[PDB]
Amino acid sequence: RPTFYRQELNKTIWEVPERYQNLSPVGSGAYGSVCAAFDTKTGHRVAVKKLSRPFQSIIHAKRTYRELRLLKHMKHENVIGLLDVFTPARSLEEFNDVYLVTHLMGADLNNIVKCQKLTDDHVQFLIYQILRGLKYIHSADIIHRDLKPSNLAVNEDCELKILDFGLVATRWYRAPEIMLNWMHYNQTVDIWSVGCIMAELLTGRTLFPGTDHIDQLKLILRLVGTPGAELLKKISSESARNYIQSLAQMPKMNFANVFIGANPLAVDLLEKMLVLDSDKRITAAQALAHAYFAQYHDPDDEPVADPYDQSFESRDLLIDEWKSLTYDEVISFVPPPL
Ligand SMILES: Nc1c(C(=O)NCc2ccc(C(=O)N[C@@H](CCC3CCCCC3)C(=O)NCc3ccncc3)cc2)cnn1-c1ccccc1
Repeated sequence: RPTFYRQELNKTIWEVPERYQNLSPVGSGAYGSVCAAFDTKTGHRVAVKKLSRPFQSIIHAKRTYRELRLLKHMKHENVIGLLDVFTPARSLEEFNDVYLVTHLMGADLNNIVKCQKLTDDHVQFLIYQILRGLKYIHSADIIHRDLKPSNLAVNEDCELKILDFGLVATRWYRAPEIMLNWMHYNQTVDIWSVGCIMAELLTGRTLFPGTDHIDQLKLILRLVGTPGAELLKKISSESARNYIQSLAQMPKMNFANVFIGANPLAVDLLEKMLVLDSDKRITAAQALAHAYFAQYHDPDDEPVADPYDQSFESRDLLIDEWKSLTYDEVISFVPPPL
């Protein structure tokens, strides 16, 4: 058990092993309570996240457990990974704080798109990496559900990782089938988000900047057109079905006339991602084989994930139970090799 030291960073206490030096807060809140730090074991910059009030309620406790289970699972070049997880607590009794250590990324894609206009080469490589990360996440029956430019981070080498900073509107990147509340949705909600992201990388503009869930739905249908009988037949919600069918019909736009001057291959992939019918939307694994990625695509180098035990998601437990389970996960953690 290493030696810890204490300090106070922007109205927050931090008790970290001495191996982590020069803690410097980052993102002024956008990422949570996160410090850049120098890791003396590796000689690399890292990010250290202190969980806020991790065991305040059953719901915080379950969220804390979930985040640690997800981070301990992710072992892929295009998904954030756990370098370390620690607590200053010597016992389960004293256990009240959780610190997660990850790679420090250079910039989020929101800052990249807002600051820079991207080339087709850079779009190919960034979307290839998102899809490669998604293939991996999806193979474990994990759905991100929150994909947006601020949840993607890039290094100066253009190496991309998928993250989720939690709480640029999520709304703008969200699949129409999980816009009005209901349970008919698959992993391809994430492929819709990737389409919205790729559009914004290609054009410099939010594709669908809805002011609310109704506006958002109107902006989507204006590009992809109102559903035919085929898709209408699969909408269980009378109230959603009444809303959609209450709209004046709208044709599917020719995407080549919307994304004028884009690589036609980019336009073809976008057509395959921004399909209203989530049963007909391209999967991550399918998208990686698209002729848009010919330069990057290597079927022997697009790994899937080990299975992930999500069975806790259905469980209703007490704070102290979720806390004990989280403590177990802290103790059993095996760092990745240096
Ligand atoms: N700010 C940072 C860091 C940093 O902050 N690292 C710590 C960290 C800890 C956890 C997570 C995280 O993603 N936790 C994910 C789980 C893993 C996911 C699972 C799905 C697939 C993706 C991975 C998570 O549960 N969130 C909490 C949450 C999500 C949704 N609703 C509510 C709460 C991300 C980062 C590193 N680099 N940078 C950086 C620096 C400069 C510019 C841009 C970025």
